Amino acid sequence: RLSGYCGSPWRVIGYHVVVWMMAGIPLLLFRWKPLWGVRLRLRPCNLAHAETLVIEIRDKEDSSWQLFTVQVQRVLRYYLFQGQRYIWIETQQAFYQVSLLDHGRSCDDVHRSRHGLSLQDQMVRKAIYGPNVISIPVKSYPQLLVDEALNPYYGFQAFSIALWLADHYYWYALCIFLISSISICLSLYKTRKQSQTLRDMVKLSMRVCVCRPGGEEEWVDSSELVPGDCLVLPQEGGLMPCDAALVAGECMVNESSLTGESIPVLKTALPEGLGPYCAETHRRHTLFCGTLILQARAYVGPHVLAVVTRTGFCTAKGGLVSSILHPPINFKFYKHSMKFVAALSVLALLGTIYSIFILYRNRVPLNEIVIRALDLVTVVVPPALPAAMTVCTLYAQSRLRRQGIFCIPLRINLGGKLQLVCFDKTGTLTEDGLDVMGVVPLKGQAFLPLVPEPRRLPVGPLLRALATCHALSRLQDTPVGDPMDLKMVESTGWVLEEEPQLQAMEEPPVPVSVLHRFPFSSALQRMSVVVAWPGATQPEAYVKGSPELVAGLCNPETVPTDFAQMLQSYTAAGYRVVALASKPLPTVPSLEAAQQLTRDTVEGDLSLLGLLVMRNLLKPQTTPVIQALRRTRIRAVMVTGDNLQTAVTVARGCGMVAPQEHLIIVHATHPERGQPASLEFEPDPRSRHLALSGPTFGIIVKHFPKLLPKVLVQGTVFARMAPEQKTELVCELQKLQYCVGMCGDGANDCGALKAADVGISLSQAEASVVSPFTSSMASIECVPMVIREGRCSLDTSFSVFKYMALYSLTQFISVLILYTINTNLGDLQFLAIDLVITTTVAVLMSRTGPALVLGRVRPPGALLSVPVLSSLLLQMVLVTGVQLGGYFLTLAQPWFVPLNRTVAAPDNLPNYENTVVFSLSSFQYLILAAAVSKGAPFRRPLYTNVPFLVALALLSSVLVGLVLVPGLLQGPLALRNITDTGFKLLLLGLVTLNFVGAFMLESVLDQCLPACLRRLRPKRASKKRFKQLERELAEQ
Ligand SMILES: Nc1ncnc2c1ncn2[C@@H]1O[C@H](COP(=O)(O)OP(=O)(O)OP(=O)(O)O)[C@@H](O)[C@H]1O
Ligand SMILES: [Mg+2]
Repeated sequence: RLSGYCGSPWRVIGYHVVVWMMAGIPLLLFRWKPLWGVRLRLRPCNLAHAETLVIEIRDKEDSSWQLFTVQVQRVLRYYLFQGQRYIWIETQQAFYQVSLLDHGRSCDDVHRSRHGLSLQDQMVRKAIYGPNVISIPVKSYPQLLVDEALNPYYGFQAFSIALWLADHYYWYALCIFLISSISICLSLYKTRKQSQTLRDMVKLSMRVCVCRPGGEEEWVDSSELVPGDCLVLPQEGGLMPCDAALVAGECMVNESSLTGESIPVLKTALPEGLGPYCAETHRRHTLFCGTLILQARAYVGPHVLAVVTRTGFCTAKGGLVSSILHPPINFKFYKHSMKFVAALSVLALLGTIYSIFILYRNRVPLNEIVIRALDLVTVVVPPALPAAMTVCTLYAQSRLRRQGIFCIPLRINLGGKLQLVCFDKTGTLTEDGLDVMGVVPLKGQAFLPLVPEPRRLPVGPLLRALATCHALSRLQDTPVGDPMDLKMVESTGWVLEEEPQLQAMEEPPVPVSVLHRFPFSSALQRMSVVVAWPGATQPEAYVKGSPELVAGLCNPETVPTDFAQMLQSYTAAGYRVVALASKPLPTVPSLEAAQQLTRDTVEGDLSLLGLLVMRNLLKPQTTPVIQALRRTRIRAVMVTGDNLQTAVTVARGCGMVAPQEHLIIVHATHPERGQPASLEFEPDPRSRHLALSGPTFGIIVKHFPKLLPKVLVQGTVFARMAPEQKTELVCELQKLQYCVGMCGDGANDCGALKAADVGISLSQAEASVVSPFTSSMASIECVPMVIREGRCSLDTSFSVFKYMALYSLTQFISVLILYTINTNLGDLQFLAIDLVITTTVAVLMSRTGPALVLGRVRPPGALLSVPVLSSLLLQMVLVTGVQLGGYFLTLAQPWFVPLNRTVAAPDNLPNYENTVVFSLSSFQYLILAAAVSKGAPFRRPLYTNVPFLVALALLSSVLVGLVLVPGLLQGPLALRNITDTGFKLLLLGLVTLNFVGAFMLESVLDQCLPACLRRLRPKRASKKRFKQLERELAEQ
């Protein structure tokens, strides 16, 4: 983020204190456009060298913040923003972030020496970088509650409680207070739980060994570590206190908590004096914070030495934690409710205008008129609204946890509107285990193949190349490492034995030892090893890489002419194949290369030896999930780095690419490299599917920008994709306004997961920080679960909107109808209606889960859609008609009359007006809940969640019992009894008529009649995504 800054000290003690002693009212006003509010009161102008209050000025940012400056100990002026420290430097006369001496301005020589820091005073290093800990703040209950109890909604609720108390409506005020307290408790619990769960991810404290200049040693706590300090890895122990660079020795770590992959990763000592150092160059020579150490070996001497380079939030996990906690925006925002709220507000305004008009006709005193008029606007805003909403997210998260998906959440609703998904091939769409079908000897005989053979008999460079070209290690009493290396070593039958210090057991010629090793990285598809055995003239070198890459990394004469056909035959069958190569590596070059640690020299003029053939089968759950996802018109795309033929075969097996397919290849020598197209198996078939290679996608995006947009739309199989290209592909797809989610397993695609709208990890076992979503089950069947849960949550939220609006308007209309005559509902009646009937039903409404199968129809877009408003208005017409009919029916019977213009106060409540209206409205409050809560395409039937049905039945039974002329609970509580037996036959008949009419109307509106009418004359809507979608019609 880019932004300038400015600051100045406080205004000198004087008029400002006294003026904003009174000017505290505009606090709510300044919540919008806060820059002027801080310019007043606090901020004068000052030079940019003695600032205390520090504020930002935009360069690309749109928000605003103010910061506090602190000095310690040169007084070291500094300030912290978003967890990043900034320190004033005299030479530059500007604030500088704490990254000096890092990011390529220090070389491997000074870094290499950099020993023991110094027996210096603690001020210089500790103060600048601070304590080494990722401090997630904690707050006390009084400190926490003030952050949400000051919202304008709760201020208005307090105003209402004050208003009702002045009117002697004691009971209703208590109900409002209880509901507000419940809402506050729910929000506080949510915030506390989220903060606590995030805090657990941060590691705990411990103490390590740290050396000092000379020969001294120390046993200090981890909190005292600072950059430049050298520490010794303890007893091959556990977690890494902080990021550090390995200067001496070799070890391996488990980076599942940071990269999401549980496969052990080898690390090697940092080369000396090569050049400037950086995280990218340090990837295979550094240890990241929060990563376990499995085994460490002392190359030479009694210690394995690492040098700390980053501490606190600056560490690798610190940035991920900051990005987890601080956020920026989904860009699928929901700012569409303002106009619906305005539409509701205009009705409220006209209703209160009518109330104040008619209320004057009753000659009510000049003071009682205004309070009773204000009561209308007071009741329009529905209490418990925040409570019904904070609980929906809790329900969704709890249900997701129950199924083994651990979401970090605002993306629950986002995941329900996915339209394109990316998948990896190995591990994700297929089995992790690998079966070896043998090797193809190529070490002679006119370069001709010797036919595959699953053997271990012959002795030669190929056998020991297989036996030693790996990075296996012994943990406890079993080997651990890459499954592919384990399977290869199993085929040979050689056993890993417990300068080189690693050797193979089986000794047909003689036992073999490994002098040097180069670990793998996803950027380059190869690994190297230096091997020596007794009696050898000089050590040899063996490498293992992708067949295509190594085929071009060896002597051109050695590789056979028909290598392409040989590689295509096995790959086209669905096998996963590799290649092996070896180098004579003469004596002096062999000795110097290992000493100098230069990798380029070893991976030079090699000689191809053979190919390993592996069998990798699809997971049984892969095909049904893909078929179900694709049936609902959701695009599925394969992003893989494997060979293109194998990826195409797997995609065909998975069910993808049913119709014709085509290939685009890099075969062109012209400087622009015009890309030809070939039919996998002439006109331009618009039903074609496109498959691209890594370099092909890398050059097309560069040289043919305008051909790219209609290639991504049709691309299905991406092969030989580099780890950085996956993120590029994900970002490019989003430029088409796509909503892309990705499911990845390996560590190479960690960056792609972050870029995607929703990222799901399959092999991970906890709610880590790498991806927003983590799946404990190693299968792709979780994506449909996420999609269905998201759409169900969205539908539940819309239903909550509708029910809350209906209840608010119903209460408003009932109160106004009472106002038309001369009477008001009793305070106890309001307490009942609000606290019990509305709240218990609203809170329990969101319990029902998602449907068992996905549907073609997508969830609703916005509230302003004609069907929602039309249904609301029709339901209100029905409700008001029912209420007015019930009211008018009473006049037929001999019923006396209320003492209008005699008392005209809420003390004559024992009358026939409030009784019937209350009885009819109480039933409607429950009837409306069922009508709108009903669901099918996205939610399970209403009778699925037992508690909601039980509560509805209990409330309906209680109300019906009340109606059926009891001698109790109906007289003392401001209700009037009637001897005529019109309850069962007529009043309940009208209630049932309302019930059936509302449900029939809701069914009619649910059916496609309202939507089909809107289809005329055109169909296009105002949503901008349709503008990009229509381009597919022109592109196909
Ligand atoms: N020992 C090895 N270490 C690393 N990569 C290897 C090794 N042997 C072969 N490879 C090659 O790595 C190439 C691609 O690297 P990458 O890590 O992207 O493969 P991958 O992880 O199998 O891809 P995917 O995740 O799609 O399966 C593959 O062609 C594979 O043959
Ligand atoms: Mg994988």
